[PDB]
Amino acid sequence: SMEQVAMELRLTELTRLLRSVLDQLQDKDPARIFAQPVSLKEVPDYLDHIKHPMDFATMRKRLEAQGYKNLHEFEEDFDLIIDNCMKYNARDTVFYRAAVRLRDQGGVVLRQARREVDSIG
Repeated sequence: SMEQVAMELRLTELTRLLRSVLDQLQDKDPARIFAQPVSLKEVPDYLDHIKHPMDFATMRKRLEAQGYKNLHEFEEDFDLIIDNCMKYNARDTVFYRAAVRLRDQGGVVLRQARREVDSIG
């Protein structure tokens, strides 16, 4: 149908906007601490601690499959990156501190994304 096409164009455009959001959030991680999944070879107990692992490469795979229906779903995944790190790692670690800085800097980007998503519809 024409409607299904219109819906598909909306999703494509959301995916375009979320791709730009993802690039901007990932720039706030210049150390690449959150770029890839925590390695289960190197942290073999990780899944005993963290039940829903997340990272920027995994978000990118979902994004490019158009697997984010709305900004809320995308934000859920970004929040998992941060919250998983802040539980697994102690406060006095470069990893925890990186997550705090990513959260703080990401807030600004996500604030405007929400306005853009609502605005453009």
